Amino acid sequence: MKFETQLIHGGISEDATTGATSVPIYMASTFRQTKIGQNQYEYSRTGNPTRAAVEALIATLEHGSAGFAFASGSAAINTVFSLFSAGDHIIVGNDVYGGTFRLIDAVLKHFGMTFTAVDTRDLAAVEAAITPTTKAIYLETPTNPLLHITDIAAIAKLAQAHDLLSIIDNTFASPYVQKPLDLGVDIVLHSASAYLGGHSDVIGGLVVTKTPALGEKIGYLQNAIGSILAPQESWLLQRGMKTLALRMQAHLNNAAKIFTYLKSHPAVTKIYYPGDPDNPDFSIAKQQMNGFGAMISFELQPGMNPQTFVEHLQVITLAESLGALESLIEIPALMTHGAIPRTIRLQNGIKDELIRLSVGVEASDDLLADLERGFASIQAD
Amino acid sequence: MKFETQLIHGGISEDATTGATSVPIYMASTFRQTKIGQNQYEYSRTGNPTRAAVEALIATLEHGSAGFAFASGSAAINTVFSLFSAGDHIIVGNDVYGGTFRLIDAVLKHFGMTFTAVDTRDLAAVEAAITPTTKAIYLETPTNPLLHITDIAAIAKLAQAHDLLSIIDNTFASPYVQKPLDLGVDIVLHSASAYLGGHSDVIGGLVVTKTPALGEKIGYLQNAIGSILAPQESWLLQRGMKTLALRMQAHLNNAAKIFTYLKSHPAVTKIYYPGDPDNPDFSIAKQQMNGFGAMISFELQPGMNPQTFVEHLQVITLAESLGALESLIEIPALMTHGAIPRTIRLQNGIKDELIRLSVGVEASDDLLADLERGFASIQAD
Amino acid sequence: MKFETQLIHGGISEDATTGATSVPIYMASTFRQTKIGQNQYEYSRTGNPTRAAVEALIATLEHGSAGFAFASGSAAINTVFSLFSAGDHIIVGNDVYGGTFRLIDAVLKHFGMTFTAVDTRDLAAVEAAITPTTKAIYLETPTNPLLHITDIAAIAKLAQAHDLLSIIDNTFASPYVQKPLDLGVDIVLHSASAYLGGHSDVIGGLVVTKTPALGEKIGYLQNAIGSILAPQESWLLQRGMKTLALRMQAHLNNAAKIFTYLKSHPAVTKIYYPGDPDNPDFSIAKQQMNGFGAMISFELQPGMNPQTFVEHLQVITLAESLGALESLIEIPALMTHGAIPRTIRLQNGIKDELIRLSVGVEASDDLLADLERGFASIQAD
Amino acid sequence: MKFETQLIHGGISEDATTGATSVPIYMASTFRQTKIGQNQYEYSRTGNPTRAAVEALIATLEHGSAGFAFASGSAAINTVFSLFSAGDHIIVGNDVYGGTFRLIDAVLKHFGMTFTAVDTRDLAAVEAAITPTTKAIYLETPTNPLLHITDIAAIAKLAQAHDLLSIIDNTFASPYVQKPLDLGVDIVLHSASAYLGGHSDVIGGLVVTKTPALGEKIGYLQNAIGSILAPQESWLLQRGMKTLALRMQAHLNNAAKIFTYLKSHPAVTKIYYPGDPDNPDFSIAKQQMNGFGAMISFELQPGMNPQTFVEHLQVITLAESLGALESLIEIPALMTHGAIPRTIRLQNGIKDELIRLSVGVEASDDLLADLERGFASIQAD
Ligand SMILES: Cc1ncc(COP(=O)(O)O)c(/C=N/[C@@H](CO)C(=O)O)c1O
Ligand SMILES: Cc1ncc(COP(=O)(O)O)c(/C=N/[C@@H](CO)C(=O)O)c1O
Ligand SMILES: Cc1ncc(COP(=O)(O)O)c(/C=N/[C@@H](CO)C(=O)O)c1O
Ligand SMILES: Cc1ncc(COP(=O)(O)O)c(/C=N/[C@@H](CO)C(=O)O)c1O
Repeated sequence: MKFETQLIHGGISEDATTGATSVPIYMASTFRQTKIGQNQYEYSRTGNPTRAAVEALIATLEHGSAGFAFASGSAAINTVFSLFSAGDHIIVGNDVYGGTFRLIDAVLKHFGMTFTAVDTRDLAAVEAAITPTTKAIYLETPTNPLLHITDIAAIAKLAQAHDLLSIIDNTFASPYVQKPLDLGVDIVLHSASAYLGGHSDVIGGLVVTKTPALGEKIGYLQNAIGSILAPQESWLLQRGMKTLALRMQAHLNNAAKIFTYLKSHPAVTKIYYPGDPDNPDFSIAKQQMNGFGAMISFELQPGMNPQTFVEHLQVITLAESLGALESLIEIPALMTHGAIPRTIRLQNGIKDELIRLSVGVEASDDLLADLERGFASIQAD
Repeated sequence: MKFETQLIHGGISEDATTGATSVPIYMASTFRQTKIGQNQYEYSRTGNPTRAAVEALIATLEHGSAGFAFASGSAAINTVFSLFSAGDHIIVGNDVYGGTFRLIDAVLKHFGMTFTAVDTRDLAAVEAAITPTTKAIYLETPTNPLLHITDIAAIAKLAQAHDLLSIIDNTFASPYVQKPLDLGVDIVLHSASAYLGGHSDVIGGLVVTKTPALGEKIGYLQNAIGSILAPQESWLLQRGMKTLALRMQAHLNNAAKIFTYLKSHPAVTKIYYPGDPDNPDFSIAKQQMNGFGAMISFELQPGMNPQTFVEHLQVITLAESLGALESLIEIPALMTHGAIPRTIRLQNGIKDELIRLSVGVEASDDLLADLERGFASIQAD
Repeated sequence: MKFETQLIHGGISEDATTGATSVPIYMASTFRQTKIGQNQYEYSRTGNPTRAAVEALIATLEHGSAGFAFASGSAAINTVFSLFSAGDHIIVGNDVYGGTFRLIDAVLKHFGMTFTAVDTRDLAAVEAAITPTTKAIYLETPTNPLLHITDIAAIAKLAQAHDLLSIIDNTFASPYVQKPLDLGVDIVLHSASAYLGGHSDVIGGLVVTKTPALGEKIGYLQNAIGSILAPQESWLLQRGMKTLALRMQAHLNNAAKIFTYLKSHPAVTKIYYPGDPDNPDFSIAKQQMNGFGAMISFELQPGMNPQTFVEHLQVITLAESLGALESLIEIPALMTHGAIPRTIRLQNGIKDELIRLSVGVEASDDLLADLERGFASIQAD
Repeated sequence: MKFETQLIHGGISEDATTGATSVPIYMASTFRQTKIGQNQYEYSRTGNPTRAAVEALIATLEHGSAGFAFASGSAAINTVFSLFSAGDHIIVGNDVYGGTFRLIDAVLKHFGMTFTAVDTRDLAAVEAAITPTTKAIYLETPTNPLLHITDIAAIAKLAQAHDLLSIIDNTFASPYVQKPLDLGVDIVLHSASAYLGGHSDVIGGLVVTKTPALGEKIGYLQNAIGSILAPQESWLLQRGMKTLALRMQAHLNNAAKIFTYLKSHPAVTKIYYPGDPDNPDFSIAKQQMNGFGAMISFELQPGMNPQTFVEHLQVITLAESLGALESLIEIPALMTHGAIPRTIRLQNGIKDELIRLSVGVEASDDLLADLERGFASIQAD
């Protein structure tokens, strides 16, 4: 079936017993067994029909064999790194979500894991960073918040040639835009809190593995650590995923128009956007991404107050998060990336004045009218 | 106010703005800020009114400074142990939940943490286990499934004398029965999937710390690892907790009667129960526990089949989990503790014939009649 | 099985397919049919597993044939009265909930139904009100808010002798106190928003009938009018219902003490309470009720301001509704019964000075202490 | 703001106090009052923040003054008809949903209301039916299931000239397609179970009045009869509504392709579709509808078994209901319209073999392949 049909009917989308057109929400913590060990479900944390349903869906969408739903994107990441042990070495991208930087520095390094940050746009630099004790490569593409694009297929071949896990954080793209397991990657994960839920009303994470052997290891850690996605939220997450494609098209059309409009403003000095033809990422972006994503970051002229700008928007919402129906806007350095020290932020290209815009699905004319309220307030229209 | 009043009115139990006699379920993933950094709430994972309310309530019930709600009891444990680093040594009780055994051996030991199992009923053995790298003592009391009682106040003073964190799993008792923070312990935690929820319909974990400094450390890990309790399920947990005292009184009266009845039966060779006066635990049980719990384990004569016994009950339910309104029953070696290898199980007192019974709140007469069906099926009435 | 056991296991309390210890929440609106006319469920309004479970349970608890769940007690009453046609005449008790009065006067009378209000304590006056076009007798017992007791068995015999439907609103008592169908009544109904839900967090109605024929007519109207209880709230209602006996014991015990205490206060001139032995209803109360309920109304000395009294309570909550874990208090003339005109209020016994107290399950000591802050604020303790 | 922007941000879409980007779910049945009569909310049936939010939203979308949410479409209709009295006469269309027919015949006629069914496409017949006791005109447009289009503006002018209420069931269109209040109508109502919820997972109804005087009457009846939409489902409805415009566009695009495809199949003898240019309703549809709807009904050649056809579809689901993300199909005479007697069905144009297809948003190639499987099974490809 085609992708839009899989959103509506893929995974488990029905209750086989009743024919119900929605997967029932199994709040039950436990399950009566008639003879020990022959039940399909035993304990809600270990598995239950509602969570299994959204888990089957994301596996279908990402073209993986197994999916796993977690209480948050961060918990999904924490579980995946629980594959590694003291003395393992990991290669990480140098533009990541501030919370992933926090997990690495404040938790995983205490467990004896060691990390080297690399610009994964430079595959020479990636291969140079590989050591005999290296075990995996972890990167987001496009990145949070600079939207750097990494050649996934190239990273995956590099990874295969050295017996490394390749791990792609696919949050920003979504399986509608990018299916990294189709490019050789071992593990893909999402913060479902963004596009996959899409309604600004659910926190969760998703992991999909290509092979069943790696699925058995993730599933074992999922049950062992217990950072599971609750049944109500699993159900809400699936419901929102059903409109993923319809939402994404609106998202992407609106972003294309926002980019063009942002470039028509002299108040804007720099724009980060995978669809910029001047951007040297642009060719690998058009090859591996179905569209250019709905994130855009930009700087204003050095005299211009970003706080003043974002605080004078009226449709666009000043908030953390992204991928919601409503446009969200943020200053990474004061908000989602405050967890990264300022000196490190600035070495890796996150200026204190950078603005991150998650383009919603509102009417584009209303969005542009709103953005000009922001330019007007810094004398820049 | 008194405990029962606190269940209904404590923590946050009301919406201040409207007067709503229930805390609203905040499904929102994010919050509009009017200025950056002035919001009370910024991102659902970091905090939201709904999860905050149940966190406040368990903190009041346990007489602590701060509460923290997690996707499950296992996720609470995993977060607590992320306080520690590679090379840290931890003393654990030798009778723990099978999954806590699982997490320690399969995950925590890969992070460079080391562990020594000890009968925490023998305080000299505990002190003998303390090494220069030791960082904490972790134990359940009563234990799962043998219901061994440990002198909490003694363990705390031992831990304080050597700069250790004392961590008590209070799942089997609940704050109605046992308030470890009142006996000097540093951290108390729960699988909320038992008595606190009480209705067999929610998976969750709760952690309470005495001091605000330890609270800031748990809170930071909770946000950084992200195994939060979702909003809907936090609300459901708080709702169940409101009837904790009424449920607990009923649980406890049925368990008293179940204990008397199981001793009148010659088919039962051994009974594990804190209210047993033949138990050497009995004196400490009576001193630190308000009631003897509603868990009971027992063995049948070596001829008799426990699998047959449990499969012939019709009110008591054969399943995992405990602490629900419905009586639950289980064979640990085939179920909740099959994650511990057989050699270590029998070395530590868990025979394969052992039956664990979670005494519910049904009419006691309907419960004894049901147990008589199981005895009759192995010719032993 | 005994009542407490039925609460936990009666009606439908588990999912037969998986063994889930909770009935799953079927959010689906519709159900795939394989062959037309062969599905168990077709459309969620007509029926679904979640609502069916709570309907089955209340039917067990009330000793009836069929249960029906509505969006509120008002909607339940509206559907029951849709049994009747223009020209039909109904005898009603003269102390009914203000909203039942409003339905009758504002809606049902426009449908050509006619009504005589009668003190159903006086059976001779009930018989004198029976007319050639009379079809039914409808009353609450105990009444809202004067807690008048009517002889249920006698009213049924009277109704049977003239081919009338007898309808008892059982909200204040609950099946724990009073099972009207056991006394010959044709239809029993509840505002489940009170004791049955128990947690101040669900709006709902319930109807149970004795015979299947009357059940077919109520069910037909339920589906035709469509005032159904949604699945989420059906599941929440059933979960509340499981603790009904535990909660009721507590409610009843506190209300006993509250009554004793309110008689010791000279500021209280009059007390309405079915457990009052100076009450002429007391004997029939003791014969048809299992406990005297947990409502109490009372008046202060004419100088004393009831608004002052209730506004100075700190544990008792000033609000509408009743039957919650937490104590609620209210002034009917100003609140739940302001829908009745003041002249009709006074002729039927509801003074503007009247205070109605819904006794919760807080510790009785904290409740008596709270009540004396009320008395203190009008200089009367 | 534009329609697509109002979906995301109109009505009440935020929590004012916390800035939550989703309206909180107020499960509370009641609200503490500080001084009597000064609360914004007093009782959840009478109103609560969550239901108020979706009520504001639908009022904005339909360009009306006030919105009202009910437990189902049928309950919304039942409440609107409680505006009328015994002796009142109502004019109805002759093609209505089977349940509206049932409500009229089995309930409202018992209340002394009288009805005359009329082809509302024939304005002369409408005028001919107006009597001195007539008070309203009620019709769906498009109708269920023949999709008959009525000139709404003309019907409103007719009703204005005789001081009648015009009531339009707008379920099949959705406010994205059709806004009857902009054409002079007094009341618009929906079964929100269709396109508004959009996800096959909510039952509810909506009513919107143009004037505030009519709003006060509807609101008074809503509270008095109590057929409210519960808080959980109110919130789900609103979340579904947020994607209404994105879903509708996909709906309508698929329906145009399905219509073309069905017209090229000789097995199809008659098609009912508002966008058929040979349909005499085409011009009025083009003029008053923003698109032709996503419903299609059709008949096959007299030899061909419609049951065989629909039972061989694999993406299209045989089930009641409509307006869902997934395609639904149905045979009205055996299903949604079985409540109308067969003789009356055939008099008014519903043949026993009519098929009613609710076009979903699956990929159109997958839908066309699926329809082929149905035609193949009747030897008609
Ligand atoms: C690329 C990526 N991976 C993982 C996560 C973490 O996932 P949860 O938020 O725990 O669900 C995030 C979160 N980022 C949001 C929230 O701060 C934001 O930047 O605004 C992310 O952007
Ligand atoms: C003393 C203790 N601590 C932690 C946990 C782990 O808590 P979650 O299940 O993750 O909520 C449990 C679980 N025990 C149940 C579950 O199988 C059981 O044994 O039947 C426990 O008993
Ligand atoms: C004896 C009785 N029957 C029916 C109803 C109507 O029940 P819903 O509220 O529609 O569920 C009520 C409600 N009374 C509450 C609420 O005002 C109260 O008096 O405080 C009632 O007390
Ligand atoms: C034009 C119209 N108005 C009102 C209703 C009644 O609305 P609820 O179902 O009570 O929400 C319906 C329902 N019809 C659906 C379900 O049978 C169907 O035909 O498949 C309707 O189609």
